Amino acid sequence: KKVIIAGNGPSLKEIDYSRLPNDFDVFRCNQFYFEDKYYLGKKCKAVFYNPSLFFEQYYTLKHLIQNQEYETELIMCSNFNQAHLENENFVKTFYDYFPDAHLGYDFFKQLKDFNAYFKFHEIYFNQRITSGVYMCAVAIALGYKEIYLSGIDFYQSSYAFDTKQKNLLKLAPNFKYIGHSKNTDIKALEFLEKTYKIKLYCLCPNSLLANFIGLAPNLNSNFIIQEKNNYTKDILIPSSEAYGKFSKNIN
Amino acid sequence: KKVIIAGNGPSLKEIDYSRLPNDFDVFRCNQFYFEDKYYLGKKCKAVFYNPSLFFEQYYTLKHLIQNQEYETELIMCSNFNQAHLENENFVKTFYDYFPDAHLGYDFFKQLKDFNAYFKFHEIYFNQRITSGVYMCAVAIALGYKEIYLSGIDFYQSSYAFDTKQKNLLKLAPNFKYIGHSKNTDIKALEFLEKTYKIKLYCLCPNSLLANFIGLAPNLNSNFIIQEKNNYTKDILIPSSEAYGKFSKNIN
Amino acid sequence: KKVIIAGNGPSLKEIDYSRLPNDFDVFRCNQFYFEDKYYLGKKCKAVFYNPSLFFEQYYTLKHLIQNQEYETELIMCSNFNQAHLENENFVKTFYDYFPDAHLGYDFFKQLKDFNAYFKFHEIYFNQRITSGVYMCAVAIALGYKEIYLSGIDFYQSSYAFDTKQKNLLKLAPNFKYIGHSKNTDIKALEFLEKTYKIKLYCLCPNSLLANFIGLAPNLNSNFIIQEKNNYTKDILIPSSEAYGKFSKNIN
Amino acid sequence: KKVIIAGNGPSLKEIDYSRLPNDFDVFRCNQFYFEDKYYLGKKCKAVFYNPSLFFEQYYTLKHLIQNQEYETELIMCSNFNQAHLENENFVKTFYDYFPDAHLGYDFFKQLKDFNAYFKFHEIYFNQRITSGVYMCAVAIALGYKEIYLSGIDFYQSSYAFDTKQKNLLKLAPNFKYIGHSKNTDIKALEFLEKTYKIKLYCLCPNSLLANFIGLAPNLNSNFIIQEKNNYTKDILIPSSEAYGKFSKNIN
Ligand SMILES: Nc1cc[n+]([C@@H]2O[C@H](COP(=O)(O)O)[C@@H](O)[C@H]2O)c(=O)[nH]1
Ligand SMILES: Nc1cc[n+]([C@@H]2O[C@H](COP(=O)(O)O)[C@@H](O)[C@H]2O)c(=O)[nH]1
Ligand SMILES: Nc1cc[n+]([C@@H]2O[C@H](COP(=O)(O)O)[C@@H](O)[C@H]2O)c(=O)[nH]1
Ligand SMILES: Nc1cc[n+]([C@@H]2O[C@H](COP(=O)(O)O)[C@@H](O)[C@H]2O)c(=O)[nH]1
Repeated sequence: KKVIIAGNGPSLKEIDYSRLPNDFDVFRCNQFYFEDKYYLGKKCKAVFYNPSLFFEQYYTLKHLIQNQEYETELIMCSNFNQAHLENENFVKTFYDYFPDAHLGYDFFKQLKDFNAYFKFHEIYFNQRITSGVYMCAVAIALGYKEIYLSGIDFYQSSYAFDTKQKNLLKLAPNFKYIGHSKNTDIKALEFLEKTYKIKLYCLCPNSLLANFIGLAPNLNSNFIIQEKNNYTKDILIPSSEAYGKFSKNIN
Repeated sequence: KKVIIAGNGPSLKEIDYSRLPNDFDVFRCNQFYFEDKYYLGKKCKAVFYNPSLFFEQYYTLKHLIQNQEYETELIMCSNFNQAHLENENFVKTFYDYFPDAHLGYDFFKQLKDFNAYFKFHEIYFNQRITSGVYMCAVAIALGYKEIYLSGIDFYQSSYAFDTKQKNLLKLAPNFKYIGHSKNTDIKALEFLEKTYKIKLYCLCPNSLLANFIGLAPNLNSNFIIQEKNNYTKDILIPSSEAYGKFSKNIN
Repeated sequence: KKVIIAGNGPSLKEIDYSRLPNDFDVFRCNQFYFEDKYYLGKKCKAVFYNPSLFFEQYYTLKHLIQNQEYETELIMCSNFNQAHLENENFVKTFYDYFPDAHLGYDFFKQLKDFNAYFKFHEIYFNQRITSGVYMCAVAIALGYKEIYLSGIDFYQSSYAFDTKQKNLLKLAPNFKYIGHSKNTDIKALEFLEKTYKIKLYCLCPNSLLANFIGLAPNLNSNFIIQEKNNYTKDILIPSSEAYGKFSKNIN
Repeated sequence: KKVIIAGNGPSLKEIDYSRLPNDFDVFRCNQFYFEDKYYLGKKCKAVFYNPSLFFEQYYTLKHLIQNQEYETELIMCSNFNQAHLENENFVKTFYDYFPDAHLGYDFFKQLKDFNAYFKFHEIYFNQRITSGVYMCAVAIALGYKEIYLSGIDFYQSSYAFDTKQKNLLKLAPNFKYIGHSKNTDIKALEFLEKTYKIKLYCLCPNSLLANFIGLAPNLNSNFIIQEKNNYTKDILIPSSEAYGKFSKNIN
């Protein structure tokens, strides 16, 4: 199967749907559910969440599923086995707190040349790839050979939606990373492509991405963009009892 | 083989024995030995004990066996790999302190969808399944396909026996959990049944259980209920030397 | 092959050598090298040492070998994975400090019923088997089916030699355990024999052992008892530099 | 294939190149890159670095490669799993900080008799083999059967180059071990040779090494010694941000 990997930038709303491949899985990440339409459908092969809000994002996802807004087969935490990027006890006990989820590093680390590439740049030059590229890496590790990209805009406004929602702002007041650049993401993608002999495509002709990655081919494809109503557009916050039970794992 | 899983509620004494299956193993738990008759015989396939009194329950079980009151092939601790529910060093060193026993989580965790179901409810909603359901899970993990239930009454008086015995009261003065409900147990059982394609039966027509789980079929079976005399009806307490050697493991 | 397992009691000097089996390996332990003659030859299949003096005993053994007093194929520490009986970092780093040696528990624990038997008696009743029985257990785990016993006297004077030597007394001033008894050793041996279908023999008709274990059969065997001269009859003490490097591992 | 293992002593500059074998890999270590000519070419099968400057040496190596001064297939840290010789968290997290590298002990420890030999001498007699011998051990573990030695001079002036360079002096001011001797290296090499049935050769007829190890045979071989210009002849120092991220791993 093919894969569409979506970041949450403005180009998520500017997909050229006639370039949509035949037979695909969808990878979403982070606040993807804040989208106001189902730009890539309700069905995800995998959804990825950062370690720092994983506890709350997992709780929110269970509501999304139960409420029939999305489904996903896989749930991933985008970790790296780096003490400066994630809580150590969180990673150690992960599978026992979230038994239907996965640590993304289980897959990321299978791409040894890329793990080395990522680590050398992060540790020594403070150049960090974004979640969108992380997802590409995990996809290549899972055996996907053709990867279709959208919503990756290099922070050139910020998101395809308003992320300033009250719960998210309470959890992470900063929503109102400096190691990210377009160059670091572009160079990382080019490395994955050549190193692992896979094909990258761009679904958004008007993204800055299209300056670097060739467009997916026109296939006359159609796609219905289902609207969303009374939907979940903020992260949910667990009870204090929940927090008390998870407190060894957050900091 | 089939399995009879027994909680210790009043319905343990109200089994309809003509509904007893042909060829069965018996699972018992906790203060089962306080029973005044051998409601399900002397022979257990497995006995389960909570982490919090496992040290004393293991010592007591060895007396039960030696004194020929019961036998059991397997000895299980009902743990979950959750820091808020069990002592970490207890679980880490378990097999070296109790080499003929098992951590139940070795089996529980093999039912990944159920481990996820249990964890999500416990951590986020403080809804906890009881030992009776835990035992069903372990049985399904061990390959049992037909499960016959008794002694599960949802705390609607408390036990099929008087648990206010002097040693148990000293160990756990509270015998004179608020996350338990009938709904949480019923919903967990229904989940196991549908998810793992197994069959649940109820041996006690007069239990509240029979409102939800269909009765085991009449088979004209007979069963002798052997009386108990001068039997062990309280937990035994180990010496202070024993405690001193186990003290890293209790709290 | 058969095995002769030797404790260091006075009966080590009272072996009936015409009862010596044809084709045997020898297991020695602890201060065996204090013997004044080669009562069982120079060649050991295995030598066992307690965790508490293992650092010094290992150093001493290397001198014994280099000086051509003994040889041994295997070197074992008699541990149990019990925090009250051995240092935890010693066991954790063992194979990296002593790469040609073995932790005896790697073998002991393969006899699950016996590990359980040992643990229940030690932890709950403070009844501990001696090194002589430990060695029998390790031998059964290694596949030996016929075990010939000597030097096991149940502390009924103390050793086949004078152990009051200056270095050993400095290391362990106490040489001038209360959980040991003849009953605990006899009951443990009887358990191994019946449980693992092996055969125990006694080489010393005049030991208290012969009250309980049948004598090995007369085979007309001969054996030369080589005398010892200018031999190593005290434990050696490592330099302070050595100690400083091992100090995380002793206490 | 054959292997040339090079220490960094003065004899590195006094190789008899007509004795160079046909088909070889090269092992280099530590400050090898300070060499003023490519005495053994630009291409390394493996380069080895001590744990204590590994962070900075790894960063430097990436510059060497990128700048096309050397290449190497393998990157090794020469560790021993000894708390007195390396940082414990460094070794524990190694593969996640340096995913394209190897801990040399993964290979060293496969030579069990030699690991035992090394450990007994280091721990008890403070006799330590040098990196040059460590590399021979790792080569034998990797299946190399014929080993050609150079640059091993036993500190009889110090290096084939001036190591007093400003960054290295800042990192390790001491460059302006007392457990090393020629005897300890010679005895360790003789042990490897006899124990593992491999062949040692010496490429430097004028080294003290040639007193002990027979010369590699004349094969009329030719070799071009490529000069070096504007090359990297000091270790590079990472930013404070880099250090802050690695600080749990250095001390
Ligand atoms: N303005 C944007 C916002 C997000 N993205 C991508 O979408 C991913 C999800 O957004 P976030 O900020 O949650 O990481 C992000 O990691 C980038 O890969 C982007 O490329 N440009
Ligand atoms: N009144 C009762 C008492 C016990 N039970 C069940 O029997 C199990 C053993 O009793 P206990 O309180 O030890 O957990 C308990 O976990 C329940 O599953 C019950 O269902 N109703
Ligand atoms: N008087 C004695 C002395 C030693 N032993 C045995 O020899 C073993 C070695 O002696 P020791 O005290 O070092 O454990 C000891 O563990 C016993 O098994 C004995 O049986 N009777
Ligand atoms: N004067 C010298 C310098 C280095 N060496 C060898 O080269 C190796 C690399 O040098 P160094 O000091 O970095 O360890 C060293 O471990 C020795 O094996 C040597 O043999 N004689």
